[PDB]
Amino acid sequence: MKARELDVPGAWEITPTIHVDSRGLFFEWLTDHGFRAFAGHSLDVRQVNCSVSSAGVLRGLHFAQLPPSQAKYVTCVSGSVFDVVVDIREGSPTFGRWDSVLLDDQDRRTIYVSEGLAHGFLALQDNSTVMYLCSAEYNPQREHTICATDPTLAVDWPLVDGAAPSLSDRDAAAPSFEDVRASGLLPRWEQTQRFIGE
Amino acid sequence: MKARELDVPGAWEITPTIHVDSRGLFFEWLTDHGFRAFAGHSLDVRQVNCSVSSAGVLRGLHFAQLPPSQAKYVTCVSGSVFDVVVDIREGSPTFGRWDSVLLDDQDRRTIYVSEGLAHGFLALQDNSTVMYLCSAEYNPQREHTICATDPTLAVDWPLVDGAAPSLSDRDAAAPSFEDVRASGLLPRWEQTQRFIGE
Ligand SMILES: Cc1cn([C@H]2C[C@H](O)[C@@H](COP(=O)(O)OP(=O)(O)O[C@H]3O[C@@H](C)[C@H](O)[C@@H](O)[C@H]3O)O2)c(=O)[nH]c1=O
Ligand SMILES: Cc1cn([C@H]2C[C@H](O)[C@@H](COP(=O)(O)OP(=O)(O)O[C@H]3O[C@@H](C)[C@H](O)[C@@H](O)[C@H]3O)O2)c(=O)[nH]c1=O
Repeated sequence: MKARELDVPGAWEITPTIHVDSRGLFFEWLTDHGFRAFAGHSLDVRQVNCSVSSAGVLRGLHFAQLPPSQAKYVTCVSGSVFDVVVDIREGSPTFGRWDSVLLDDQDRRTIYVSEGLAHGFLALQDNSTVMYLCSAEYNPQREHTICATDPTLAVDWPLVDGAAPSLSDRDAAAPSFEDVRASGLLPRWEQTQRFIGE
Repeated sequence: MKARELDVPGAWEITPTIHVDSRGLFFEWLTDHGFRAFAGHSLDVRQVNCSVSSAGVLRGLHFAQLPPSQAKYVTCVSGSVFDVVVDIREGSPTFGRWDSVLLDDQDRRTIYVSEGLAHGFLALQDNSTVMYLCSAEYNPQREHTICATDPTLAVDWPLVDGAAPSLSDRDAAAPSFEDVRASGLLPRWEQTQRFIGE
């Protein structure tokens, strides 16, 4: 496996070694040794989630308050999604910036999203299945949303086909980035570095 | 999430709570609290593997020498597979017996296979994708095979079109159950008992 840090520090694109034969294929999606090699610690898998989405569905932008927040190791096992990470860590040299990766069933790449980042994706095909390992169990009181189409964040969603994305009631009602900043819920860059440092 | 122990003790069929909405669906595949509730301890996820198989491909029968062997939390995220667990624990009250779970992208069930059991599946459709969480990283020295079509184990594989299974060179060369019994590589029942007890 190869791991490339994104333009948003603390997020990485992972490339698997896919072993192909006449039967189909095989890959190691995560290994403890492989994960430690880029992250500097083991991933404490406390939950694993799965979602299936039709074309044009946008889920996000989601984060978990620090501490302990929720790191996510995310991949697409059918179809394809345009996946985005946003630096919402107040004080970060890259605060308010975002990066993206294409997660699909062809190249079978992965994004690791460390603690205190925001994350979302737009499904590009019907029946796009996403699985993700989580560093913390579901905590709906500590998990929050930011409007995925926030004009300050200005995420360049490749809308299908420029048509508005289809959102949950939750995500459609998501507050502006401005409002989330006023709430005090965003993690601090210093806090997040210290936390991962420990 | 509901767990039903199979006729082979130490293997469970897990049924998800599937949350359907306008977008598609979401489910919590593993939670720490849910896993502990049936297994009695937390799953130490040290590796996660993915395979994709064409119809009639059989992968198995596979096991890992105890200790620590390798527990597996297995699900099918596209297509469908007939998944089998075999009690290979010498001294077990159910030694030599097997049970099965239908893993597919419809009911989205999971089988948990504890340490010291054998496991395999037969793919029932093309593009069938199986993902499994592992309690131990790949150990080629301590991972072993048993012929999937062994006459004593007599596993009733629902052969696709009645045709012979498509096997890897490793699985096609797998020794008979007899040979494995003589080898000393099988775990003992009370050995698995105290290992999982601890
Ligand atoms: C996130 C989550 C949702 N649910 C349930 C509640 C709802 O009935 C259903 C859908 O919930 P939603 O919050 O709308 O799921 P979603 O698929 O929009 O949320 C996910 O989006 C990703 C982009 C983020 O990276 C994830 O952290 C997560 O927030 O799933 C859980 O049971 N456990 C969970 O951990
Ligand atoms: C199991 C495993 C295999 N491999 C390698 C060896 C091969 O090049 C390629 C495919 O290996 P195979 O042994 O043919 O994979 P397989 O899909 O036949 O093996 C799997 O079958 C399941 C039924 C068992 O429960 C698992 O424990 C595992 O053994 O991947 C790994 O690299 N890591 C692993 O953890």
